[PDB]
Amino acid sequence: PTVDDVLEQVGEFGWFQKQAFLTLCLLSAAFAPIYVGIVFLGFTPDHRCRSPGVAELSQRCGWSLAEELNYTVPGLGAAGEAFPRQCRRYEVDWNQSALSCVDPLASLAANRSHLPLGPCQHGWVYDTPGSSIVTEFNLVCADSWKVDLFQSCVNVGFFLGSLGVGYIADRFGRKLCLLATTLISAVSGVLMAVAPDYTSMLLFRLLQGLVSKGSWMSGYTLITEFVGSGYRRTVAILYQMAFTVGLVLLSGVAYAIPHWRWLQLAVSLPTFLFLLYYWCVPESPRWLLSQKRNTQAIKIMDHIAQKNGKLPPADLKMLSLKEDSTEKLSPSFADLFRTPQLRKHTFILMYLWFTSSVLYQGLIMHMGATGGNLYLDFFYSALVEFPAAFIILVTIDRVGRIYPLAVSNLVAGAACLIMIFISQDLHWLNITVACVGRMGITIVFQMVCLVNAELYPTFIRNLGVMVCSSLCDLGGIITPFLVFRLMEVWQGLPLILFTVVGLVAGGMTLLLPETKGVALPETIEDAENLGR
Ligand SMILES: *[C@@H]1O[C@H](CO)[C@@H](O[C@@H]2O[C@H](CO)[C@@H](O)[C@H](O)[C@H]2NC(C)=O)[C@H](O)[C@H]1NC(C)=O
Ligand SMILES: CN(C)CCOC(c1ccccc1)c1ccccc1
Repeated sequence: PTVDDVLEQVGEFGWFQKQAFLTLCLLSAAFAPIYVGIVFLGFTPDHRCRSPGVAELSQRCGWSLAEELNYTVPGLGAAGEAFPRQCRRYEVDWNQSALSCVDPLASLAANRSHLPLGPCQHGWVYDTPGSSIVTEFNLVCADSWKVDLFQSCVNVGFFLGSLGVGYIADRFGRKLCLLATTLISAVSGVLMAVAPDYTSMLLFRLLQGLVSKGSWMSGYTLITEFVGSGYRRTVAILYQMAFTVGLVLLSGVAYAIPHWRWLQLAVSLPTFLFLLYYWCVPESPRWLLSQKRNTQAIKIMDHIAQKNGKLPPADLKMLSLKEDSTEKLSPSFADLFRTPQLRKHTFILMYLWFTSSVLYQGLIMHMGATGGNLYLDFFYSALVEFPAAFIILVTIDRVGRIYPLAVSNLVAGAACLIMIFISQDLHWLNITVACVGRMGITIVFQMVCLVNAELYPTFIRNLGVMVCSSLCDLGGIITPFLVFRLMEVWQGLPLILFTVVGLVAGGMTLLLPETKGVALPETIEDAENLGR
C-alpha cells in the first residue's frame, strides 16, 4: 500500500493531474517577467542634451530628424566613440540668433571641436516614443552606473532567495509556500509601478526577486510529486515549455505597451488571478505522508480518485511509507551533507549548475552584433528553444537521463570551441553555430533541473534544488568580470576556459546515477543506495 502503487491504481496521469498541470503552467508563465531581467524595463535608447534654443529654430525652416542630429549636436568619435555626442552640449545661444538654417553654427567658430562645451543640463531628449526606467530618472550619463547597480542588486537578491527560500517551503509544506510567495510577488509587482523614487523601486524589485524563485520551484516540485513515476518526464518538460511560452507572450505584450509602469502593472495584476486559482491544487500527498499526517493524505487520495472517476482501492486505510518511519522527519541543512553519496551528488549538481550558468552567459556574450529591433531578437531567442524541448522529450524515455545531459554539455563546449578556433568573422555559418550552442545549453539546463529534482529525497527535495541552483545565480553574477579580466591576459583566453569547463562538466556528469523509470526516493537512507 505504498503511495506509488495507490497512485497507479487510481491513475498516474488522469483528469486530476491534467487539471493541476494546467494551473501550474499558468503559474510558470508568470515567473518569466521577474527572471527576464531589465531587458524590457531598462532598455537605453539614443539620447542627446536638450537645448531650449533648438526648439525655436526647429520650426522656422524645414527640418529632418537625421539632419538635426548631425549639425545641431557635437560630432562623435572624438575623445571616445560617442561620449561627446551622447551627453555634451555646446551651449551656444541658438535663440535670438538668425544665422540661417544653411549656416546655423558654422560661422561662429569655423571648427566644431574647438567650440565650447558646457554642462548637459535641461535633462535629456530620448528617441523612442515609449518610456523606460532609464528615461524616467535620467540614468544616462553621470548616473549611468546605476543601471549596473540595479541589475546586480536584483541578481544578488535572487541568489540570496535561492539560498534561503527553500527551507520555509520544505518545512511548512509546498502549497503554503506557493501561496505566500506568489502573493508577496504579486503585491510587490503592482507596488513597484507606483514607486515614486529610485530607491523604492529598487527595494520592491529586490523583494520580488527574493520571492519569485521560491514560488516557481515550489510549483515545479508540487506538480512533479503529483504526477506518477512514468510521466515525470512529460510533466516537467512541458512545465518548462509553458515557462518559455510565457516568455514569448511577454515579448509580445512588451512590444504592445512600451511604458514601463503600465507594463509592470499589467504583468503583475494577473498574479492575483492566479492566487484566486489556488483553490484547485491541494498539498502533495508524498509530503503529507512523510510528515505523518496520514489522515489528510488519505482524504486527498480519495478526492483524486473521485475526480479521476476510477474507484479508489480498498487498501487506502493502511496507507503509509514502506517502512515504519520516525515520528519526526524535519528537514535541515545539516542532513544535506551527512551521507557521502548525497554529498557527492550535491557537489556534482552544484558544479553542473555553475558550469551551465557561466557557459550560457559566456555564449550570449560572444554573440554577434545585436539586431535593429530588440523585440525581434528576443522573440527569436525564445523561439530557438522549442525544438530543444521536442528533442529532450523524445530521448529521455529511452536513452536515459545521463547520456543526453553529458552529450549536450560537451556539444555546448564544442560549439564554443569552434566559435573560437574557426573563423569567427561575420558569416551565415556563425549564426547557425550560435543557435546550435544555444540549443545545447537549453538542453543542459532542462536536464539538470529535472535530474536534480528527481535525485533528492522527498522531504528535502526543494531545499536541495534551491541550494544547487544558487550557484547558477552566483556564476551569472561573477562571469562578466571574469571575462573582462581574462581578455587582458590574452586575446582568446576566455573561450579556452569555456571549452575546458564544458569538457570537465560533461565528464563529471557521468558519475551521477541514472534515474530512468525509478520511483523517486522518500528516505535519505533509501537515496543513499540508489545506485546499488
Ligand atoms: C553633416 O553635417 C555636416 C556639417 O558640417 C555636413 O557638411 C556640409 O555638407 C553640405 C552638403 O550636404 C555642404 O554644403 C557644407 O559645406 C558642409 N559643411 C561644411 C562645414 O563644409 C554634412 O554634409 C552632413 N552630412 C549628412 C549626411 O547630413
Ligand atoms: C528555458 N531556457 C531558455 C532557460 C532555462 O533556464 C532558465 C532558468 C534557470 C533556473 C531557474 C529558472 C529559470 C534561465 C532563464 C534565463 C536566464 C538563465 C536561465
